[PDB]
Amino acid sequence: SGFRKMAFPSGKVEGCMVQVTCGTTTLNGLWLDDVVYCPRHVICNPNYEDLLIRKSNHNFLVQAGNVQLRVIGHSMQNCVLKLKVDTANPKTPKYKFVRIQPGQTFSVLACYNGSPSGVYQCAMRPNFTIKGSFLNGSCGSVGFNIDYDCVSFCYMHHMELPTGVHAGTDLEGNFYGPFVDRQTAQAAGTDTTITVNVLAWLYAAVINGDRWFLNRFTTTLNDFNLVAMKYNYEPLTQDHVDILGPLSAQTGIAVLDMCASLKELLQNGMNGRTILGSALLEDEFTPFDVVRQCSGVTF
Amino acid sequence: SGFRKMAFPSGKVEGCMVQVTCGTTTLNGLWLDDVVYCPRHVICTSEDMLNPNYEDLLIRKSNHNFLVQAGNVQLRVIGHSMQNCVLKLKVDTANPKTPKYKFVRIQPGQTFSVLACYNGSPSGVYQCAMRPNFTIKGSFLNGSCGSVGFNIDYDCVSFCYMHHMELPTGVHAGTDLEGNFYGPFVDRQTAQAAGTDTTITVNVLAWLYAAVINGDRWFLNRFTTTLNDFNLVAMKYNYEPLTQDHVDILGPLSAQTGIAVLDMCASLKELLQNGMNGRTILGSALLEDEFTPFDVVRQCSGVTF
Ligand SMILES: Cn1ncc2cncc(NC(=O)[C@@H]3CN(S(=O)(=O)CC4(C#N)CC4)Cc4ccc(Cl)cc43)c21
Ligand SMILES: Cn1ncc2cncc(NC(=O)[C@@H]3CN(S(=O)(=O)CC4(C#N)CC4)Cc4ccc(Cl)cc43)c21
Ligand SMILES: [Cl-]
Repeated sequence: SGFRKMAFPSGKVEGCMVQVTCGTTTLNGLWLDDVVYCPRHVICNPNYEDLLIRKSNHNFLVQAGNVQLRVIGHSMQNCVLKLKVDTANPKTPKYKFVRIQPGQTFSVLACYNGSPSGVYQCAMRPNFTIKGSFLNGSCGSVGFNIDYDCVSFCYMHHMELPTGVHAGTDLEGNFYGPFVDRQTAQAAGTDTTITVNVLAWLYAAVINGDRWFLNRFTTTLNDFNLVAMKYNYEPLTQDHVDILGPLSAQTGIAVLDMCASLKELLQNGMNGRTILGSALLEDEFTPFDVVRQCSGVTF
Repeated sequence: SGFRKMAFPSGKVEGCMVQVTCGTTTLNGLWLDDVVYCPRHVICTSEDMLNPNYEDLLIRKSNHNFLVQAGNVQLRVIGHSMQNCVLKLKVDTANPKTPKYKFVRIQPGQTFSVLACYNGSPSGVYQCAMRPNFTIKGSFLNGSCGSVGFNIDYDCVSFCYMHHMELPTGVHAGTDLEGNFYGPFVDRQTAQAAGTDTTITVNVLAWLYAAVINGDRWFLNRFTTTLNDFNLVAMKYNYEPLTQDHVDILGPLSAQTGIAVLDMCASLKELLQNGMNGRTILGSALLEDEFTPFDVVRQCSGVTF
């Protein structure tokens, strides 16, 4: 029993974290095989190819624990800088670079000076920002999932927006959202609630004995989406309904039956009650996270 | 900016997790140097649990009855002894991944990271607190016994908890790494129940200071309170008494934000009376008690917004 916001074990990622210094700027890098990946803003209206062309390999100081790594090459790929080093990381895990979609969750290993300080779980918001916890020096910190024994890197931290939310790129340097890596006026768009995730969390509550919100009613998908659009909830698609199939079979509650519970919660509130110790509807657990935590899958 | 429930990186602990099997029971063990630590109930059957006589069950076991597995490698058990509710298995190989470590016994209100494991394999990491009734609100399924709780301030791992059981309310009970239980619990399937749980007052106050540091002040008021009047009100909402030690401990956060501890207590009294009125504090509609004053100082910036 119990339901916690759970992150993946971070050990395979800790063995990849390094410190990258260029002039007065210091941030984090991801050392995989003989390449260190880091935000290209470490070299800083920027003209990144012009700033990069005047740098030599010896201008980039890379530190792995107490050892200095020797930079033998450098190149850019979108908003990520790739530093070729002389030594392959002996701790390189089996890995892939994957681009995630809004609604998908991942673990963040927050780092300062190439040293990991914490691990937390979060979700890519529909507005492409993440509600992270980052201070100055956290740029280059990464987001990941573990599938079997392979680390799938999906996020690299680059910046904080004026509302305190965060923006970054996949490991190929492409930003999530309409953001750019420069000091200019940027703002997160209006956000929405991840509907398929709230439904998954309602199923997790039912699995844990919290059933007060269940009702005899059902709804059509179209009527649910008309209601959901009024409360700034993302539209629920037939793919989401299919994805919630296993949880629906385990608890005996049809997805559209759970949608009618969600509709009543939106129009009437919780009436002084909580669900899994929360007075708000939680949207940072995917259907897969609910199944994984309520089954004990190991890495 | 931002405020998350954050766990310590779990790598130093992952390299210590092993699987321990004794007959039909399989649980997790912590391999440090040449010793594997695990709950002594690994020697029990489900029947034995009503009234186990561990000394009698243990004397009947030999070293080769305990099967220890570290990854794909079988470790050879060369000795065994019981220390309180923990079994210590002497093995013939020292763990090369043994970090710098200490065994520490924590007090209620303290937080720690839990690396939940099944079959000696880590599945997840989460943050939690030792409740005032000595239980933890964990996320543990069958096979998670032997999973550990820890803090990693600097480069040394301080092990503070080993998981042993789930009580009927779904909450969890366990021991320090010397095998002493937290709370009046026994590793016996006898009628046991968690005492009435209370809110960790010093932690809610720390979290209200974290909201001020991150730029939120809507909940503050022009009032102050005496410590005694605060406790008289707090106890009516099932909040733990706030002691002078707690007031002293909140000193640094009080100096950083410029809000006296008893002024923050007045704001807490008012939140308990009024609720939040549709507002949130650090993205939460409930008052959060699983962040200590030390966690707030570690996670937050030294410059108030
Ligand atoms: C400085 N700082 N504080 C916290 C924090 C967390 N993550 C990243 C940070 N850094 C950035 O985001 C940097 C610096 N900044 S800034 O304006 O100082 C950031 C700010 C805002 N809004 C918090 C005050 C400009 C900028 C522009 C582009 C890119 Cl790619 C990076 C950056 C963090
Ligand atoms: C079986 N199980 N499911 C989840 C879980 C989490 N942690 C520990 C577990 N195991 C125990 O707690 C065991 C077995 N049980 S039990 O009755 O099956 C526990 C239960 C309840 N209530 C969850 C179903 C008795 C008991 C008594 C004392 C000690 Cl030391 C160990 C144990 C977990
Ligand atoms: Cl303590």
